[PDB]
Amino acid sequence: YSREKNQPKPSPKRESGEEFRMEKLNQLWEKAQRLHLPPVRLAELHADLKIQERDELAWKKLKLDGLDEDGEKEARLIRNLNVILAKYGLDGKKDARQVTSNSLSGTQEDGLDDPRLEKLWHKAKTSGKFSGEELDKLWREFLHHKEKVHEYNVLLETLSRTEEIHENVISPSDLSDIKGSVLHSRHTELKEKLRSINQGLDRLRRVSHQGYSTEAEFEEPRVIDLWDLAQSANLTDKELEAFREELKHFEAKIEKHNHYQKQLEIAHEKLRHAESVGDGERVSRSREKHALLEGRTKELGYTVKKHLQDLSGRISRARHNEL
Repeated sequence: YSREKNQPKPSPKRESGEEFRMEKLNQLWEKAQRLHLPPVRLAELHADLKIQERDELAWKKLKLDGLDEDGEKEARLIRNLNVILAKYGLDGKKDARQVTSNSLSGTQEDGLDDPRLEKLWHKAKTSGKFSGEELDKLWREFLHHKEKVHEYNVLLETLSRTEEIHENVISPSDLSDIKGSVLHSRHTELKEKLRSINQGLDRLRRVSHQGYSTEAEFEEPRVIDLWDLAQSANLTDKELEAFREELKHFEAKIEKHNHYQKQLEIAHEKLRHAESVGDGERVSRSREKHALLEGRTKELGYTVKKHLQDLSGRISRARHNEL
């Protein structure tokens, strides 16, 4: 006899009401309504709002027809908009975007003149034999640092004056006696990137004084490099084509390993932490692709290793049998 077969199926819904025809009048009205205001204020308010809608509407229309000359119309709608806003306190503060960007330097220093330069250049050139590609690279970043550092500095020092200009000469002021608001973020940013670059160059120094040769046979220290140049190592079409395809597969393999390596670490952290969520949702798939990626990662490394010993003990000489 027991049969609580719930036949009924409750499914009630609410009912909206577009009192206006604009997101503005909507968000606004709804806002005020949520804020709750006196009956007199609501009445006079709602009315005023209506008048505004009539003005803006009639405005856009007249604008399309081309009648707003004195511009007093658009100015009245805008003036009333801000006025009413600032009045009820619905104004607040509008933002302002501004940018000009820049990109032009070139520069061109001598070379090994200032001891600061010859110091490092000779440091590596002698500390080992970093003469040519190693030294060239050092310079790539060394001179690149000189131009980028004094360039950014010139910019920060350029804007710094962009406050006490007078087509004459800046007045006593480390950073133009400002009221703290502008130029602050510009000079700060300049110091952030320039200081960061400064630290970078400092590392370069420690590299030449500490980054001395030690170990390297995974990335592209000398291997992938010797292979890349191998093209100039007096080769032959056949031997080449073979070395080309082989390399492509290699460079592609190692490269991928690197990509999966970084993504693996990032995912690993996000995962390990995702497991602490305390619920279990993406832990499954996460752990899946996680272990998987790790697997292909290790396998890749092993591959690069084998191919490394081979391609290496092979490249050299480079007989006619392709090799």
